[PDB]
Amino acid sequence: GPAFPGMGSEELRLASFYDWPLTAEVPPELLAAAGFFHTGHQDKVRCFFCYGGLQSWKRGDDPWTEHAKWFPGCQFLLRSKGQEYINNIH
Ligand SMILES: CN[C@@H](C)C(=O)N[C@@H]1C=CC[C@H]2SC(C)(C)[C@@H](C(=O)Nc3cc(C)nn3-c3ccccc3)N2C1=O
Ligand SMILES: [Zn+2]
Repeated sequence: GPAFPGMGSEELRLASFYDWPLTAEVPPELLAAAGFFHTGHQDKVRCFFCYGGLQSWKRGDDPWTEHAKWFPGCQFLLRSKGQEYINNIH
């Protein structure tokens, strides 16, 4: 199961970005779609399922791509995007 079941709702994850510092550079809609919620600190986010933490976001970073780069074992990512997608990013 998920590391943090309470952030399994996409709606709740998106709500967590109300004070995201990088709205234009990396959209909260995309981050939340990709399983991430804002911690509230700087630009640190975390996946509800694998608990993986990503910070230091650059403009145009794609949340799903970064999810697969760093946490390719995540089952939420596998379920959502498929193995071929993860394989191609590596
Ligand atoms: C350029 N695009 C960025 C999204 C990126 O590649 N991210 C970092 C690239 C350098 C190192 C990797 S290792 C990592 C997957 C664990 C992650 C990272 O450095 N995370 C981290 C380290 C520490 C001491 N805390 N956190 C962290 C980040 C976010 C939430 C909670 C904890 N990380 C990154 O977040
Ligand atoms: Zn994950």
